[PDB]
Amino acid sequence: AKPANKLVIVTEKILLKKIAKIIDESGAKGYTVMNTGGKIEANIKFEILTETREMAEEIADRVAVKYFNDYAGIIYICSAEVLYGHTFCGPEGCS
Amino acid sequence: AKPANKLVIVTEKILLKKIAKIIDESGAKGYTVMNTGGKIEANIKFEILTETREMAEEIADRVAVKYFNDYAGIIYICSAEVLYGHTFCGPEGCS
Amino acid sequence: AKPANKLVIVTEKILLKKIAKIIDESGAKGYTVMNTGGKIEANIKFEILTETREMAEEIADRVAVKYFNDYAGIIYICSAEVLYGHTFCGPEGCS
Repeated sequence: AKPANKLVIVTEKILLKKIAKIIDESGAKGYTVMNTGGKIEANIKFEILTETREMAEEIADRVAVKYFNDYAGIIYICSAEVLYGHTFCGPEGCS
Repeated sequence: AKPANKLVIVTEKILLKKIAKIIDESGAKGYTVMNTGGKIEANIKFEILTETREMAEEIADRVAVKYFNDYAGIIYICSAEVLYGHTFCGPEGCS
Repeated sequence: AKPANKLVIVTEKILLKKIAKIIDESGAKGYTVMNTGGKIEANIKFEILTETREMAEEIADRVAVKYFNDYAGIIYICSAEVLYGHTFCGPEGCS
């Protein structure tokens, strides 16, 4: 039972590569992405689990500052506990 | 860090327009929708962030009463904090 | 307002049937599944609401032990309250 912060980013489809690049540079182990609708126009949704709150805010602050003046989008955070995940918890395990 | 209520509605694909219409009339700023499976048959999932609990229940109570006697579906709620989002937090920001 | 445990499983696409079969045998009422990306390669995401914590861990422990030595994936849990859902709450309702 390793606690975690689930960061969610919903925004326009064009930024996929731009946001994916930012997530990799933050220190996050991995992420999930999926095609969605919004209002209905096609857009994307990122889901990133992070060990610390600070890392989650670091990802949100950069994406918002860089693109949210021009492009539409929303970013929010949820509490979670990771039970299994080699990259997130390590070979040691989530215990 | 503006607190929010994440309302989730999973139900049959036919109701997309019917449920989308209800969400707009509730006072919710926007929503996300996506194609999913369930048991596997194709169905839809709505995700709505709301400022108050009452608004979330207002959306759930109407959709359930109107369609859940006939159609299959589930509605649940999650705690969240919106970090960035112009429509949800306003030009003032989520602070 | 019936409390629930939202179990989420993200893993490789091949295991869809293998994991779907396990979820059915656990005692979970139903589930949601959807095509997603991850890092970008195509993969799947399961979402299972469960009445007890023990049932959620039972599903996670079996899937992890059986496939997570070979295949990549992450499993985490979120708090939630089910407002409407005939299969989850019964004909009595979520109250």
